[PDB]
Amino acid sequence: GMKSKILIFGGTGYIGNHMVKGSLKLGHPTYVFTRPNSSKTTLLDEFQSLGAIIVKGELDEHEKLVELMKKVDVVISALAFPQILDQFKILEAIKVAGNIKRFLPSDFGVEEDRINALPPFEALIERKRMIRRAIEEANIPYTYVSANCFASYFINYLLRPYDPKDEITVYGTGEAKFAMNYEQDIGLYTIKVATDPRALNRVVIYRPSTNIITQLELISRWEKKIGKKFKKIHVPEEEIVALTKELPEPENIPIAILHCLFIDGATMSYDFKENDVEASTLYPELKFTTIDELLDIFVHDPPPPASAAF
Ligand SMILES: NC(=O)C1=CN([C@@H]2O[C@H](COP(=O)(O)OP(=O)(O)OC[C@H]3O[C@@H](n4cnc5c(N)ncnc54)[C@H](OP(=O)(O)O)[C@@H]3O)[C@@H](O)[C@H]2O)C=CC1
Repeated sequence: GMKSKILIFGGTGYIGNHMVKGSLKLGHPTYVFTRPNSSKTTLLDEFQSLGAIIVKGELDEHEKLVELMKKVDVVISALAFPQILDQFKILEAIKVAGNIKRFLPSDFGVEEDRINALPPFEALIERKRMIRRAIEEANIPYTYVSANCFASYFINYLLRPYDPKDEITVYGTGEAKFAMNYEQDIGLYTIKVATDPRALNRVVIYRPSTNIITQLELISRWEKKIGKKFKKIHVPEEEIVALTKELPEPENIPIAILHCLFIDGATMSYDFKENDVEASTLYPELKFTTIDELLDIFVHDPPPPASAAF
């Protein structure tokens, strides 16, 4: 009906698939752009059975992109770090088509315009800032989503729940706060804000009050959930910093990210600005899965671990 048509790049991705599923659940005609040689064949079949329109192609196909843009209203990019500047290909098509009502670039993490990180990671988020500046320069309607930490991703990373080891690594003092959200919810809320006028040309942050915690508190709550105690092994902050200067790329990137999220506490180091929009306050019919509910999911049916591409 009146539902805006949504085009998603990287829809077969770790976070992208939750955006495709959320879009279809909400009744939006959904277009998924995917490479001709992608191995996400079974996933695409699932998307298709759910009503998605699959479009195979390369980002280098400028004409194809423009013709596709003319058929949709909203564009969401969930491309990975290695492809951040390749989003300029998407932006160029958006500009030529001229009918796009909202563009959401691939942010979905820290709020890069108000925080800084160690060189390995700083260089990467600067690429995301470059996309934002180009969007603003061209007056393209947008929504910048700071999703904070992907919960399943980092619960797996920090707790290694599938590992019967008796020790757990703690980065720094472990007292830094961070916010983490369930991937499925990040996907659903992202589709919602993409058409919500309250999110037009604004920074939307996902920071539900039930999802703020420290490494030490997460470990304590997990121990209670499974009835086991762990020996906490700390890696001093000055030690983490050294690694980012010697460990080569891409090995030093994850380390730099860990420092940003869990030592500097970048997702919780600032107060909201006048024009910021915290998403959990937007829809009374919805709510973010809480940390306790997340731990229950890991007890009953834990999702597999993942490693981002760098
Ligand atoms: N906040 C957090 O905790 C985290 C944030 N992130 C962020 O989420 C966003 C997406 O990350 P993530 O979901 O891990 O991305 P993925 O690594 O899952 O990649 C997304 C999609 O990109 C497409 N793709 C891969 N390589 C290429 C290429 N060479 N050319 C064109 N398309 C390509 C693939 O789709 P196909 O095969 O269909 O072409 C792929 O499924 C990023 O901005 C990332 O920084 C990610 C992890 C954690």
